[PDB]
Amino acid sequence: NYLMLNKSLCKVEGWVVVAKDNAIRFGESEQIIVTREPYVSCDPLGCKMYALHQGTTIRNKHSNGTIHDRTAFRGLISTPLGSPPIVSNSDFLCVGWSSTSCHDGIGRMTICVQGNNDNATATVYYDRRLTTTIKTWAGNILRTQESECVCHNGTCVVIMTDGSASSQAYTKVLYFHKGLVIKEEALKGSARHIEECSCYGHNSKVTCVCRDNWQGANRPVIEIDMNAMEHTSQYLCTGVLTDTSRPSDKSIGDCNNPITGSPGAPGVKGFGFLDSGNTWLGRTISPRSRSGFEMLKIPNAGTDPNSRITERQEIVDNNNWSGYSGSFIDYWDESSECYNPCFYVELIRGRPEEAKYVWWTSNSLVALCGSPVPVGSGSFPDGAQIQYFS
Amino acid sequence: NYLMLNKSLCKVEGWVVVAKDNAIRFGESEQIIVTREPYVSCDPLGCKMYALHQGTTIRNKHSNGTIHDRTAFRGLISTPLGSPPIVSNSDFLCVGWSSTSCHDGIGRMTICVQGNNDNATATVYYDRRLTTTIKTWAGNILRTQESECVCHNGTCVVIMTDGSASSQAYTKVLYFHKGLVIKEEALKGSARHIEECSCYGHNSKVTCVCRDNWQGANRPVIEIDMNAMEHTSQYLCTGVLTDTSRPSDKSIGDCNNPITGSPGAPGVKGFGFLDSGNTWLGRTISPRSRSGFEMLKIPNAGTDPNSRITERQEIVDNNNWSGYSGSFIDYWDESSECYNPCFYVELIRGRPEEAKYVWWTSNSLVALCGSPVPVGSGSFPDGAQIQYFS
Amino acid sequence: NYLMLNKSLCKVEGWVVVAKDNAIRFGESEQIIVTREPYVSCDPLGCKMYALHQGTTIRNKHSNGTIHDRTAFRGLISTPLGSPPIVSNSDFLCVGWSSTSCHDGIGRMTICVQGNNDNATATVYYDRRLTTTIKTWAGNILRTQESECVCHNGTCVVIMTDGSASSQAYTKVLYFHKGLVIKEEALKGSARHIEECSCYGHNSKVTCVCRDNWQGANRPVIEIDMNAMEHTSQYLCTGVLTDTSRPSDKSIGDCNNPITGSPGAPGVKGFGFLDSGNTWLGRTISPRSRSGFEMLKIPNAGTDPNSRITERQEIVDNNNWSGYSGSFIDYWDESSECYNPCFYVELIRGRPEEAKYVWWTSNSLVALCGSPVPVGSGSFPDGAQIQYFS
Amino acid sequence: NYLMLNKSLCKVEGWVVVAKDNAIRFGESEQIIVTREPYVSCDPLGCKMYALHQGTTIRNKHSNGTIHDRTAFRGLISTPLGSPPIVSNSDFLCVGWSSTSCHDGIGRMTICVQGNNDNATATVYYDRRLTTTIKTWAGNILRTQESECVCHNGTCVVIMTDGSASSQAYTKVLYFHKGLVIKEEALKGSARHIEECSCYGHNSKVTCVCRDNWQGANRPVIEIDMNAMEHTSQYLCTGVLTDTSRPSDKSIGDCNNPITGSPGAPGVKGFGFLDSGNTWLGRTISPRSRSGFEMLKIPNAGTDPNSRITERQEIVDNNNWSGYSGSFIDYWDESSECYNPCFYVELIRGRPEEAKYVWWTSNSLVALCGSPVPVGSGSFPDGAQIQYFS
Ligand SMILES: *[C@@H]1O[C@H](CO)[C@@H](O[C@@H]2O[C@H](CO)[C@@H](O[C@@H]3O[C@H](CO)[C@@H](O)[C@H](O)[C@@H]3O)[C@H](O)[C@H]2NC(C)=O)[C@H](O)[C@H]1NC(C)=O
Ligand SMILES: *[C@@H]1O[C@H](CO)[C@@H](O[C@@H]2O[C@H](CO)[C@@H](O[C@@H]3O[C@H](CO)[C@@H](O)[C@H](O)[C@@H]3O)[C@H](O)[C@H]2NC(C)=O)[C@H](O)[C@H]1NC(C)=O
Ligand SMILES: *[C@@H]1O[C@H](CO)[C@@H](O[C@@H]2O[C@H](CO)[C@@H](O[C@@H]3O[C@H](CO)[C@@H](O)[C@H](O)[C@@H]3O)[C@H](O)[C@H]2NC(C)=O)[C@H](O)[C@H]1NC(C)=O
Ligand SMILES: *[C@@H]1O[C@H](CO)[C@@H](O[C@@H]2O[C@H](CO)[C@@H](O[C@@H]3O[C@H](CO)[C@@H](O)[C@H](O)[C@@H]3O)[C@H](O)[C@H]2NC(C)=O)[C@H](O)[C@H]1NC(C)=O
Ligand SMILES: *[C@@H]1O[C@H](CO)[C@@H](O[C@@H]2O[C@H](CO)[C@@H](O)[C@H](O)[C@H]2NC(C)=O)[C@H](O)[C@H]1NC(C)=O
Ligand SMILES: *[C@@H]1O[C@H](CO)[C@@H](O[C@@H]2O[C@H](CO)[C@@H](O)[C@H](O)[C@H]2NC(C)=O)[C@H](O)[C@H]1NC(C)=O
Ligand SMILES: *[C@@H]1O[C@H](CO)[C@@H](O[C@@H]2O[C@H](CO)[C@@H](O)[C@H](O)[C@H]2NC(C)=O)[C@H](O)[C@H]1NC(C)=O
Ligand SMILES: *[C@@H]1O[C@H](CO)[C@@H](O[C@@H]2O[C@H](CO)[C@@H](O)[C@H](O)[C@H]2NC(C)=O)[C@H](O)[C@H]1NC(C)=O
Ligand SMILES: *[C@@H]1O[C@H](CO)[C@@H](O)[C@H](O)[C@H]1NC(C)=O
Ligand SMILES: *[C@@H]1O[C@H](CO)[C@@H](O)[C@H](O)[C@H]1NC(C)=O
Ligand SMILES: *[C@@H]1O[C@H](CO)[C@@H](O)[C@H](O)[C@H]1NC(C)=O
Ligand SMILES: *[C@@H]1O[C@H](CO)[C@@H](O)[C@H](O)[C@H]1NC(C)=O
Ligand SMILES: [Ca+2]
Ligand SMILES: [Ca+2]
Ligand SMILES: [Ca+2]
Ligand SMILES: [Ca+2]
Repeated sequence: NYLMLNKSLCKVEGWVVVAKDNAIRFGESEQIIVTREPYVSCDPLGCKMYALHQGTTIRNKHSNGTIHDRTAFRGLISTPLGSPPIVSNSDFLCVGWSSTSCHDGIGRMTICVQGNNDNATATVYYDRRLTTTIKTWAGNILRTQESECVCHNGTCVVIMTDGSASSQAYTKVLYFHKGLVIKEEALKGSARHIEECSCYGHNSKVTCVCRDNWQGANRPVIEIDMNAMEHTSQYLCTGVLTDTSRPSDKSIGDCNNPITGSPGAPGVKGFGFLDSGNTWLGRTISPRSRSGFEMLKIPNAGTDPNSRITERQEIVDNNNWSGYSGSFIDYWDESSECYNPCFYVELIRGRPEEAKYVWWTSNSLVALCGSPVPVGSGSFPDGAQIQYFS
Repeated sequence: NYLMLNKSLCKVEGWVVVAKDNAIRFGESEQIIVTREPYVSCDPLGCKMYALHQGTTIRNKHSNGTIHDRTAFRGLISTPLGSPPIVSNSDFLCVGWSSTSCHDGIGRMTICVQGNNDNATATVYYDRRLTTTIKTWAGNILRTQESECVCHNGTCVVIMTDGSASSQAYTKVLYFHKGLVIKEEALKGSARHIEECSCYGHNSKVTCVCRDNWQGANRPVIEIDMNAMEHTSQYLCTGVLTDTSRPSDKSIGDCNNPITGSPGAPGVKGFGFLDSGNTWLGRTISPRSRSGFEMLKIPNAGTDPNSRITERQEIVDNNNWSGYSGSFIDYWDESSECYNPCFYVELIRGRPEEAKYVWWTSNSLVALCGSPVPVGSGSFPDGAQIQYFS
Repeated sequence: NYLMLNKSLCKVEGWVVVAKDNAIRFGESEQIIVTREPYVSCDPLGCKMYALHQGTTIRNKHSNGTIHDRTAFRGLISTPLGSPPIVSNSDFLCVGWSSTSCHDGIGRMTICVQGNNDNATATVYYDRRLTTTIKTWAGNILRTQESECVCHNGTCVVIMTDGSASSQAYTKVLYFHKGLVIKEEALKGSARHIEECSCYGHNSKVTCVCRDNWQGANRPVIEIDMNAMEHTSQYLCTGVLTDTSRPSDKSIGDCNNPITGSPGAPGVKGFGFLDSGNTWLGRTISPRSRSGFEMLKIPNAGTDPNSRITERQEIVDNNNWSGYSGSFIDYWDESSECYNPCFYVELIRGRPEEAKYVWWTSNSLVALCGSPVPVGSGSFPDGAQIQYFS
Repeated sequence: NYLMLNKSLCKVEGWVVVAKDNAIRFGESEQIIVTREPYVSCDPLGCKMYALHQGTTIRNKHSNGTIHDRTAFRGLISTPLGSPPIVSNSDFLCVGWSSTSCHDGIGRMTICVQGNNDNATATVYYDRRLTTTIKTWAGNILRTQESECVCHNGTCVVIMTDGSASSQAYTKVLYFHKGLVIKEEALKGSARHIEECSCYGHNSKVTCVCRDNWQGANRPVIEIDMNAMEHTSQYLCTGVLTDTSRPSDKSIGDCNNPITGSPGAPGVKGFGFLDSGNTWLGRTISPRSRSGFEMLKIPNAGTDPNSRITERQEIVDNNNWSGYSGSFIDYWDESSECYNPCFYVELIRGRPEEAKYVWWTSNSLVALCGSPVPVGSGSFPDGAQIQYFS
């Protein structure tokens, strides 16, 4: 029962919300675990939310200082999709401050990167048993996707990066079988820098839309052949820029070089589904800040430098905070002939953006799946009144 | 193992309480989720309470404002029947502000209606996977039963309404198979307006007792043939009025036209079991307010304009608040030769009725099943001391 | 896989603690459910604690007034044995203020008595489905064991009582199959009054040690043949008195008449294991108050008027509160050739006895099983500091 | 499916963290159970943390006085590995103040020692059913490992001790089958005193590294043949001392006699893996206090008096508290050809060491597994700010 990527993406005309944990709202009183860098991953038995906890809850004095990204008190938890995370409903999967996870159809592989910045090590699990470790190869924050990896025929592909965040680093494409590395490739192609890939599978291939944190306001793309276990990379061709921060959209994009001009923040994790006319990219509404979120239908964004937005759907309005976003698919819906594209938006509350109200930072989550038919509208922000926490 | 509606209703002489969550009482200190519009639905593995949460608990500053019916922070939860809802024991099923759910004997279908009032969309799930979406067709609050739907031979029937609440609207009878629409019927019959149907199955048919929110203090009834997948509608014939608000009972009712005179509130969700002499209707004791609850045995209420109350059983006394009520049956009790009629009463505490004490509104729940033999008596109100919350 | 009572009691030389929930201690801060009248019942999959909740937790303003025995906000919960009861780990089984439960080897039967004092009704469940109801027959607090019933060859025997607590009442011995009454017997024998029987099975028979609340400080005994479904009753023969309150022990007891002289309280639920020389009775250390608890080995207590205490084991010292006590056995330990006698002690804290400290009453629990070999010693009281709650 | 110890230890070059419950941090607000003497034990279905609870949570007035080691309110809980212990996720296994537990591949055996110091009794369970009891044989605190026992071919070996803590006591090696004692051996060999053995299995043998609390700063070792069910004992040969407190390391150790000079505390539970060149011992960084923790690779520490540290890995820095430590292995990882050595460190917060801040004592936990390949670095202390609790 190894998953075989034998389906194409469903056509998508709009997006509906399938889950929203309202974690910060509940967290005003209930013991909600402080998290960030969340994602969603499915398997034959259902779907779960994944997130890096901070070893504390929100209404807890230890929530002070949770703006920090790497501590010894972080780890990966999974909780039932739609539920906010508390101790009672959360599985503590591994220890670390960077992660990915995916199910090959038989067992789940999970990865936590832990340790000091200059001497970190990835811990790899298969079926909840430690199977391998991978030491840092560049000596500067070994790190991975912060969203689910993708499997085919027993092999799961994972993108990892080690080295400087602001200049040339060392990215590797890793192929796993039962939590053991069976092949590695140093990054190839024209992508200058790779961070936090959001991946999805389709017809024996995996496509990753990533984050250039060095030079690019256009997102790098990695293309993987899962039968040959080979990859290449480039940038999205469209002049419509989907990283944050970003300059204004160009009439003509660049398939092979990063587009510079990024006023402030070097990047944010994002995603995209590349399928000719059925192509959709996500992006924060603000080109400066992690606020708002919109889905853009941009036909041939992955092949056409002159491609343009043809449809748009607001998910979170610009008066509300967003954050990371990534792709996921239920690959085990045997009742559908295609893979329905889904995604999540991390809704970051607290610091740095709300530093005058609270001393913590944490997120809630909203998850969306595609519809082949025109749907309605609505905005789905975090929903908490931050002043309640002050 | 598709459910076949091959049984008649059990004879009922009285009602006993099978579950009572005492949610508001517990909610004085424990983290009870704020809910409204609850119901009960069973399947081969047991029965669960369903309810629309408000994305907060009661002892939480976000409980302020929960009188509101439609927000982006609402969704459907199921919790074990008899237990009050907390995060730890609640399944967050979908996002939205109107719902129904039912099990066909193999998989459960659930529906959440979400989005803005003028552009809402129903999200339909089967076995917890998103299967279809249904966009608003009238552009005014697409909405459904707020109690369980009913299945037969793999097909589940759902009543939905879109349009004005106070005048003519557009009601459709929807037939689902594995969460896919296989047939739709625009409302037929003499029912002028349809809201919040409470349905039950019997001998390959489904009977729905609904809420006219436009003109009628007498409840509309929908009759469905589940083999032919056709319906018609009318009103209850009895002059005994079971909506709220309502004028006094008439000596002669009207099978085909609504009975007007409703002093205040246009309606409340209610239910009834129509079975000749074995006919029972529920109603609030007050004809003005959602307070008290009584079961009335009214022989041939569905066929006889001159039908009268012959027996009565107080469930909640008139000094205590009630609310919505609806039907449910355990269709998988293979040890009984008949379907035993059951129902729930929503026990609404807080606003608007207790606005001087608290800023929230939420409910607890009591559930009753029939007995073929004379039973005892007792009143089962919410039980909380509202001033404890002030 | 119906349970067959085909084993004799194990020999018992001493008692060891197998579970202690420390519910009141935990309840100083955690949301522990207010309970009383607890017991323990096993089945093929494990053992659980059962108790009548009060529809509130201890650190909750609704805990005020929980000295009351019968409200509409009570019900039966089961929780894993050894754990204190909270919402997250508790199964809410039925609604009512008196109960019993037992597993026949295939399904569990449970009973809750609910309603007003003058018009109460027992709700009977089998495999969590409502199967029958039993209306009051005497019109004064229909009531049952408050500990587990016992099954043999698909038939479960239950002792119930209806009528005056202080004079002649109407006790019936009920035989159930799959939650349906298949035989009833009005009380027979010389037992004058029967309350709260503690029963256990052995070699196709069930023995119940009960509570005379009218005249007797000696405990009535009911003897049942489970194949013939017939019973008789008498009193324990020993002059050692095991009810509370009680006068001093007599040198000669009375097998057929109650022994009077009870200074204050008319009775307390208790238990005993009758097995010739292997005979053990439990009793509060105080003959006036529900404080302390001791196990007494009294050879032939059930047949010999001159029988005497030969061994003693303190379970709870006299400086600590006890309460109800009852029997249970793991009838599904296929690895043992005999049935090992077990029991529980209800450890009542709060009112009336601690009325100057707190406004509530609730219990914790300690459970003991026998050992055929001499064991050690230790006292196992509730353990809470009541002043912490003031 | 009885476990057969048919594998050797994996080679270990370094250690990675597989779990960290952050219990004290969470316990600032969430209802974390007060514990001490924790360990980890696995079985075919996963791994769980085990610990002796104190019958209270941290933010509970009953946490005052939890420095005490033996009360009637202690017991064993198991919780999912990686999670901090709360009531909702914890299994209350038995009552007592000393314990061990292990799975034979078919059922789990667990042991709790309970009762008064001069008359204690071990309660033995198999598959959660009480199977045997073992009365004290020396009359002074009957006690056992405080970490998992080890099974082979249906037989599980347990080390127990009864008598004086500061002079000659009576240690027995117990062999269990399905929770029944099938063989016992009085301690043999040159080990003068035995406390709190940390055991692991390999090639039909079990090796225990223990605690001499009488004379030795070098740790006693017990060697068991699981087929013959015979043992012997000695000391570690290395002059590198791994108990606490301890004098400085000697150039030459003693395989057969304890090394004295211990300035203060008579001992702490510790562990070691003895495998020639692949030999690793754990130890607190401080030779006086339970602070810090390091793993030392000491080739032939078990056979060579002149053996020396060749590699070192800091787990918890010396500015942070540690405590007990013990071994565990996942014996059911059929995908690995060897048994991977794992261990846990008890991270004790509160009294006596932090008596000026808080009135309680409790621990959090960190668990490590070996890697055959060089790994990174990082310190994993408890992480709580003790002043938050004051
Ligand atoms: C959350 O944590 C931060 C950081 O610990 C807390 O802010 C800090 O508050 C302390 C006072 O308790 C400040 O200490 C002072 O620092 C100055 C130098 O800046 C020194 O001269 C004083 O003698 C004193 O030690 C500290 O500056 C301040 N840190 C920052 C970055 O502002 C904060 O109070 C915590 N929040 C809560 C709710 O506890
Ligand atoms: C629950 O939410 C309601 C609504 O926010 C709270 O009531 C509101 O309280 C604020 C004061 O904090 C009032 O604001 C004032 O409004 C007047 C105009 O009406 C303006 O002139 C003042 O300068 C001030 O802004 C507001 O009127 C009031 N709203 C209503 C409808 O009464 C309520 O306090 C909240 N409850 C709790 C317990 O927090
Ligand atoms: C727990 O509940 C009891 C009962 O409600 C509370 O005791 C009661 O306290 C009220 C005051 O709030 C007393 O009311 C007074 O009654 C006298 C007549 O006795 C009347 O003349 C006064 O005008 C006033 O209404 C009431 O007597 C008293 N009941 C008893 C039996 O003492 C108690 O305060 C509650 N505990 C907590 C912690 O809230
Ligand atoms: C945690 O428990 C300890 C022990 O009960 C508490 O410390 C104790 O505090 C009481 C006062 O409430 C002290 O009682 C006094 O004892 C002296 C003799 O030493 C006597 O002359 C006085 O009349 C009074 O009874 C007691 O000494 C003290 N015990 C110790 C060992 O210091 C402590 O307060 C508790 N912590 C909390 C937060 O409640
Ligand atoms: C899916 O994976 C299996 C296992 O690797 C592949 O089967 C192997 O194919 C290689 C050639 O590439 C053979 O040398 C092996 O003998 C095969 N192993 C087994 C167990 O049959 C299979 O080809 C893969 N599928 C695809 C489409 O590449
Ligand atoms: C229950 O549902 C099944 C599936 O639709 C029905 O069987 C079908 O009947 C139609 C005619 O109405 C045939 O054309 C199909 O070939 C049948 N399908 C199968 C798979 O047999 C069945 O008739 C329904 N039962 C009732 C009483 O209507
Ligand atoms: C256990 O219960 C079964 C079911 O009642 C008993 O079997 C029945 O015995 C009666 C006579 O007493 C027969 O008339 C029935 O035909 C039997 N039923 C079946 C299904 O075989 C059985 O005898 C009981 N065991 C004991 C020891 O009394
Ligand atoms: C594993 O345990 C079994 C059960 O004790 C051993 O099999 C027994 O061996 C003894 C001799 O030592 C025989 O007398 C018994 O007849 C055997 N019992 C069974 C059920 O076969 C087995 O030898 C043990 N394995 C090892 C390696 O010692
Ligand atoms: C409903 O929302 C969609 C966005 O999903 C939008 O394109 C459409 O125009 C809206 N329909 C109406 C009638 O406003
Ligand atoms: C018991 O209650 C029922 C209602 O279910 C009522 O009809 C009946 O008269 C009552 N019986 C008595 C004796 O009061
Ligand atoms: C141990 O306790 C038992 C009670 O179970 C008692 O009978 C026995 O005398 C005690 N033994 C000692 C040595 O005190
Ligand atoms: C990484 O940590 C290990 C300890 O596990 C240490 O031996 C090694 O020298 C470190 N590597 C670097 C590059 O600091
Ligand atoms: Ca960038
Ligand atoms: Ca109406
Ligand atoms: Ca009596
Ligand atoms: Ca020592």
